[PDB]
Amino acid sequence: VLSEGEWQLVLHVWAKVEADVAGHGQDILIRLFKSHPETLEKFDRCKHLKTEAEMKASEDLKKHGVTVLTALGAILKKKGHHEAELKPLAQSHATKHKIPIKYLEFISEAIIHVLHSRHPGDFGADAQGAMNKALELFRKDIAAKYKELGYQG
Ligand code: HEM
Repeated sequence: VLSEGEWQLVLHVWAKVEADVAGHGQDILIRLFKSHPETLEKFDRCKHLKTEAEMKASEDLKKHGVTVLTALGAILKKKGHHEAELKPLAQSHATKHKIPIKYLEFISEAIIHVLHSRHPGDFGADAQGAMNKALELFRKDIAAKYKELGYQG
């Protein structure tokens, strides 16, 4: 359980993300794909991309960054009361996309990296620790639902 103050730090920096969801989503996915290229294999429409400029020009990558950040922002705004939001996401990521928890760790790392890079004044130690706790809670809860669905990833 995060404190109310921790949730407010999470949501304060998330408002900054919402000023340009697509640009943030591009930076986060490009960071993920650069730092962990095996993750790029999961995206059929993006897996041929080679350079940073190609990734920034990609309409498919830009759309998918928005898909991810829209779902995650709704989850964060539930302040841990996210079972109904995780249920469809666990469903598809366990049984169709087959996204192991370690890949969710990689993308959480990329999110933290981009938020620190773009919003350092709203992402000091207090806010980083809160965001870390929020993403850890997301990964804990979705791992439990993965297993309920028969997926040990
Ligand atoms: C914060 C973590 C994530 C969130 C909130 C998220 C959210 C979503 C949403 C809402 C969709 C579309 C609906 C669906 O299929 O469930 C989606 C699709 C997908 N996700 Fe995730 N995702 C996350 C992490 C990841 C990661 C780390 C990977 C792979 C490394 C991944 C792989 C995919 C793939 C392959 C699709 C299908 C894309 C397509 O064919 O259009 N997801 N994700």
